[PDB]
Amino acid sequence: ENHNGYFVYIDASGKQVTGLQNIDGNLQYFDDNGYQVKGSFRDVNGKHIYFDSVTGKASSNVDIVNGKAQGYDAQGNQLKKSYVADSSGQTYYFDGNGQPLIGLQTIDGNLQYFNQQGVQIKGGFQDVNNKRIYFAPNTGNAVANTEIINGKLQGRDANGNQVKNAFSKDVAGNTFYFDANGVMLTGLQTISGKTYYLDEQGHLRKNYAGTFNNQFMYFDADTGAGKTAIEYQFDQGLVSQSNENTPHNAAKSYDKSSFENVDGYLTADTWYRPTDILKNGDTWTASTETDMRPLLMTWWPDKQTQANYLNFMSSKGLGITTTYTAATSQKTLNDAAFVIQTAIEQQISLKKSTEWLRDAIDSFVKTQANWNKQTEDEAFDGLQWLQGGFLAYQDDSHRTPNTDSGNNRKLGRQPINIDGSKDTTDGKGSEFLLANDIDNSNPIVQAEQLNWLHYLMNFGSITGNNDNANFDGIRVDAVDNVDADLLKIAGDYFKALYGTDKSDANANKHLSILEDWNGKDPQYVNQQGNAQLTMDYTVTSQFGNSLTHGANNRSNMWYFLDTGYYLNGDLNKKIVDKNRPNSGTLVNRIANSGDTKVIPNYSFVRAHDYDAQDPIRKAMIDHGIIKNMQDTFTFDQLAQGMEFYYKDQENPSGFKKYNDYNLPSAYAMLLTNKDTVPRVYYGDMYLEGGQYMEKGTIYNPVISALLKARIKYVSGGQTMATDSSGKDLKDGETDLLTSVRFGKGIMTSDQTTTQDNSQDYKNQGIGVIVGNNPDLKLNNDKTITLHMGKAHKNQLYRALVLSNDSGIDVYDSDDKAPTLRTNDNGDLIFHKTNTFVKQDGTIINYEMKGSLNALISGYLGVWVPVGASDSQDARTVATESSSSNDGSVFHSNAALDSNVIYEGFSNFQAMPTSPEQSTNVVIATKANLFKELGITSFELAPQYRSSGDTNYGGMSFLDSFLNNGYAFTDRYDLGFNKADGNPNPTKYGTDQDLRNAIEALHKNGMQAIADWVPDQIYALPGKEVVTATRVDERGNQLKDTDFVNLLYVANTKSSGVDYQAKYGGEFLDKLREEYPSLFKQNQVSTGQPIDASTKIKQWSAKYMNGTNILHRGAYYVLKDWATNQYFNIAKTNEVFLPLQLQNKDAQTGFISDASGVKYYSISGYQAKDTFIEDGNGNWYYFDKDGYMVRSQQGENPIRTVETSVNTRNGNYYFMPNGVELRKGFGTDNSGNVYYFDDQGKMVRDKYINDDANNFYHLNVDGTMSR
Amino acid sequence: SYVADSSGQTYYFDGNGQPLIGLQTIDGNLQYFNQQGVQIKGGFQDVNNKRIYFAPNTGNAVANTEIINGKLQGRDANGNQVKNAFSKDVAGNTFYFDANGVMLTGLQTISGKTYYLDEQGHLRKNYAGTFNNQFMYFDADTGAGKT
Ligand SMILES: OC[C@H]1O[C@H](OC[C@H]2O[C@H](O[C@@H]3[C@@H](O)[C@@H](OC[C@H]4O[C@H](O[C@@H]5[C@@H](O)[C@@H](OC[C@H]6O[C@H](O)[C@H](O)[C@@H](O)[C@@H]6O)O[C@H](CO)[C@H]5O)[C@H](O)[C@@H](O)[C@@H]4O)O[C@H](CO)[C@H]3O)[C@H](O)[C@@H](O)[C@@H]2O)[C@H](O)[C@@H](O)[C@@H]1O
Ligand SMILES: OC[C@H]1O[C@H](O[C@@H]2[C@@H](O)[C@@H](OC[C@H]3O[C@H](O)[C@H](O)[C@@H](O)[C@@H]3O)O[C@H](CO)[C@H]2O)[C@H](O)[C@@H](O)[C@@H]1O
Repeated sequence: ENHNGYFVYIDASGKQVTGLQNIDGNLQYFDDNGYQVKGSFRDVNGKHIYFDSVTGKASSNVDIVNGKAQGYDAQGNQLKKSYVADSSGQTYYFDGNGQPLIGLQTIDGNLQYFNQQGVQIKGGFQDVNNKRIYFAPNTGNAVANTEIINGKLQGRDANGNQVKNAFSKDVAGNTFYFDANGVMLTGLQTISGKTYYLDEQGHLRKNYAGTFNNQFMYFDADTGAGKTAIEYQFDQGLVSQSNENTPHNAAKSYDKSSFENVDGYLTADTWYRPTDILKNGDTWTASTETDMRPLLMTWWPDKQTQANYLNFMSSKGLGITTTYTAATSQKTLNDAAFVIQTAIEQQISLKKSTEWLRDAIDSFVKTQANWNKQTEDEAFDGLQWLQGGFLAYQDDSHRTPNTDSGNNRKLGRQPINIDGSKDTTDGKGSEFLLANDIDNSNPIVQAEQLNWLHYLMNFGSITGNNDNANFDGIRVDAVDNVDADLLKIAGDYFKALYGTDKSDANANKHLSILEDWNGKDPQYVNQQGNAQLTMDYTVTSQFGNSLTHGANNRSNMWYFLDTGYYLNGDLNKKIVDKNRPNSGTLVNRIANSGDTKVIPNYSFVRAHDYDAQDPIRKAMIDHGIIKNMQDTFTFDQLAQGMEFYYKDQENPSGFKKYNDYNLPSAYAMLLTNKDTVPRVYYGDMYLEGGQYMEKGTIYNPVISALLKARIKYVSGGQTMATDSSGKDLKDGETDLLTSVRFGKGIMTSDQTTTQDNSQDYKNQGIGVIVGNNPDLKLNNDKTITLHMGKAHKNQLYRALVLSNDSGIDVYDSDDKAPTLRTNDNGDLIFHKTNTFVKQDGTIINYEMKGSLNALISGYLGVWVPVGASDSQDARTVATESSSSNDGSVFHSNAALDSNVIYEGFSNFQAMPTSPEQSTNVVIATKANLFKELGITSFELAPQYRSSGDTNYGGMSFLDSFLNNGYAFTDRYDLGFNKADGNPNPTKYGTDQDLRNAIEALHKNGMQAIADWVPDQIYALPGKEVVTATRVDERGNQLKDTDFVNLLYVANTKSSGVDYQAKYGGEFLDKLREEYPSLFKQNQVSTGQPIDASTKIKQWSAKYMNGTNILHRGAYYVLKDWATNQYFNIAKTNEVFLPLQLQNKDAQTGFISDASGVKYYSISGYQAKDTFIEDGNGNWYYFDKDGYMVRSQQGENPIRTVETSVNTRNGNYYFMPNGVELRKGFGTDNSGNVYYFDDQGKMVRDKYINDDANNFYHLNVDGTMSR
Repeated sequence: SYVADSSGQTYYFDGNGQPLIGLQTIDGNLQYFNQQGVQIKGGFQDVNNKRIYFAPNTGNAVANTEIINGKLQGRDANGNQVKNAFSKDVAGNTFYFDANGVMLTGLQTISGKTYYLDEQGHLRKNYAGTFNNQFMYFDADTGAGKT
């Protein structure tokens, strides 16, 4: 609290705090009056403690104590032998006695200067002694620097002496040379028999190629010394590898028998069958089919990998421990590989096992960048945040034909982009979300999704011959991440089977909702005839801004009205604005009399996936239970975190760190709004963790009352107003929102009676008053009014719910509540101070007062008419007549509004401790309870068997390890028993438990909603080889990635023996016979109808768009660098292997001939049309003819390269010895300078910066303007 | 231990001799390391949702301000944007940022105390001026106006 400009702290006790206090982990102080101290020193006990100027938090400073400076730490101890920075960012060093050092000093091996007051000189020169020394900006350490004396640059070394006949730096990082006279040199200079190039400024240029002595000259990256680049830098001549061991280690066979493989290809951890085995390191013996050995014992992709293998295996006791490099001779490495092979066979005999080796190879393989995620470009922006990035599979019939999709895989066909017309913009859908993304643009897959849909809508019929245990409707998960055809497919299915387009009674018997977050989805859904209900994020959003989020600065309640709906916000005139910038809330409620058609919708305050998952994890992070949001956690870890979350939720202080504010007030509005189907979140009713329905939340009573009141009173028209005109509040204004419903046939304030002369209205209707300001106090004059309407003149009303300083009181019946009577015009008038009387006769006192406690931060009052019958029902039944010929399914009206959906699960529930406490068992016993709260549809969690802790590569997701059912391997397994007969429940119970749960809900007149999850599937056990490109969520290639059309081992193939195999495609034939039009109707995104001619009993890559990155590497599938062809052994007519393995002679190295230089890879093949790196790290390009590209005298060294590997296409600068220039400037034959990047490519049309803070500009044609 | 290489770049090697990567706390200091294990110094960095500035020589996490669109914004040491509060920049200037995140200017009364911010938005301390038409000295400690 703030009093007279000062912070005071008032305890949980209610006591004002003085003295030193650690409050919530921060050390602070308050003087005798209780005010807090900031930017000052205080003395407590033996400590001299400074407190910060912003926060008032204890930290280090320097005080002038008496006449002298003395340093202090956070705890208030005098510091000795240390450095302290003071309030103004100045630095002292205090010695062994606590006294600050002055003058020149050597501290921790560093030279530093201190002024006469003990302050450290930083970022300037300083005349200590005869010499002048520069001291660095942040360290303050002595360093070489240059300054301008007269008009000429001069150099100063670290000792403060001027530099003569030598090179010296400046702080920025530029090197200069200064001659005998001290003067900086320029241009081309030969000193100590070596030649350096200094630019016009005098900067020494390193890694710079230029024609300097009329003959090319490359200036060293190390020292800038000019070499002629005539000497070849490759150190490996052409050598033969074959020897006495070659025929023994060669493969027994060139096929799947002798080679571990995937779709014919080989992998880094492949093992093969050699012809013979050096058993025990003694005697070569023919191999038996079980004698498999690792390919890396005998072959390597390149010398670097070979050297790394030798060093790694050496470290494990297998030979002389070695430092080998790619520069080591090939002959040496091969000899060393054999002594390791010997040692290996000895440890195989000694251990009588090869498992130890499997683990050694696996370990070694993950060490190498090409075989781990370092070549996968892990990224976390956008949806990549979930799992680290995506790979899009490609159609490549030449290399990977099993994986070809038949020209499907249209990505990002979300509703707004169903036809691809926004593919080039951000309007393209984020097709990739999680795990293996199913290709819902493929007609065959579309048919399979319909089969699954049929299976769910007839679950009970099919699995228990129980026609009462069937789901009634669906929730469509992740609409914006799949092909929008699925909506039409689902819509048309329900039309065909249930005649949902015939009547509101048919439609409303199968309530179906969409998870459709895009702000333009509502209008799409409505153009397509509302086959499923859109969400209304606009109201959920406004709850966030005005009530639910944040302790203080909240949007005004005014924003709920959306007055812009009317021209000039003319609430007097009420002219609807026919043309607006596509904005505002979906349904206006200022004066909604049901006269204008509106888009039917569901709405909510929270969800299993909204305002839950993030807070619950932030809480775990905040208490050090995990480090990252993507971090894997155990259920025990979750339970501990949950305890902090609950503690925060129920905090009597009223402050909430992770949880949402004002949930009751939010539900009061959600549950009284016209033209919406409200949805209630299990986790606002019961605690989100632990056991299902284990313990109610503090909000439960209030929400329960609102729910029951909704059945009795909520009908008719609506109005909504605020004591507020905009962002800013005038003097009297409270910003208190007043929402009213009138009764069954009453549509307006001024309507006094129904047209049909029904009397139902008189005891119906409701009044809601809500505020978002806990510190709200009314002026004494101020009156606040609820216009209950002219159909309710002089009527007695009683409170349902009233907020106060300790909680919110809930009144169950007319007798126990305060009454108040409306006037002749039908208004309930409220003042700052009120005296209400019970109908009994008792008098009650009540202030219109903002309150702050666990249940509210603001005001909440709800009022209902007294005299309500016990069985009073204000709901409207849906009519069987064909009311509309518009073609649409759902219509927003009184009937639809009479529904309430309950989202009845939480992602963070604990696993059942016993079968009796399984969610679906509990639902069956408690069905009664939900009927009486007015739930007409029960949204059950997804019932599919969780993929669990299974993880074939890449990052696991919480859906999977929390077993919530959104992550599954088998789409048709909803809790079936193991094949041995044992029970095998999901998190929610067996399949019988589910059928019982569904039946129980029908016995209590409620529907059951199936969560339809078509976007992805997790943890498929079978491997295939795909052609993959690294992409972002929309399937766009990452800008700077080498990972393009590469072969990759993915987990895409289903077991083939699961419930997907049993029930896959089975119901389609029966359906085509009975409803032919479903199978003949064309879909929009494809132009085709769904295709039931092919059944999906087993998933595989051809039906997938892609996957999250699996951490295997860009080149885990083995390839020859020289030809760029991948090794394969599937068909004996098209085998490609390294020549060693076929007992042929593999020659490897560089060899010159009259025409030029050639290169042979470790596998014995000639490099053509490919880049090659030598053992010293230099790069070369070999042209289509097989010859190294090299610059000639008088010719342009810049060459344009078009390779088989497209990503490398570009302009390169090859020197006379063929070395590609990288990360440096290169001069062409005509004097123009270009720059070439990390990978050798020319850079165009941008500014480029230097480590020394030099800037250069490169024109569009590549040249450097600088 | 820390080691700086030939080019003046810095790594930290752990108990096994392997360099640390990503966000780390060392000697009680928060620091970031790129995918190659190199230490980020003198720049912003999007680690998680938050954006954090790391100091030029220490590389330690600190509050800083950057210009987003055409308006100065404030970033704290944890990488969260600053709203309704004072925040520094690396140079040493203090600013105040309102509920909307926007830096304030001129004479401002917040939490019943009065501060003077110049045209650039710098909080002025140890500054004497006739501000409310009556003399006012702005504190050397916190910049709060006394009479
Ligand atoms: O223009 C001067 C008037 O400004 C205020 O009036 C705002 C309007 O209020 C009523 O309609 C609103 C309707 O706009 C919408 O508001 C949602 C949301 O708005 C604010 O949050 C925004 C946030 O969405 C985001 O905006 C980004 C930009 O989006 C578009 O490009 C906009 O055109 C642009 O202006 C936005 O900047 O980020 C913004 C910055 O952080 C943020 O401002 C507001 O803070 C939230 O509380 C609010 O939920 O839906 C509301 C219902 O939910 C409607 O009530 C009026 O009908 C409309 O005419 C107004 O223009 C101000 O109050 C008026 O007094 C000014 O005259
Ligand atoms: O931090 C505890 C440690 O501090 C001293 O060690 C310093 C070390 O911190 C470093 O100083 C560089 C630089 O850092 C601060 O920002 C300071 O303001 C600035 O003046 C300082 O120059 O480098 C030196 C070199 O070894 C170290 O000595 C203490 O000496 C040590 O005993 C403390 O434990």
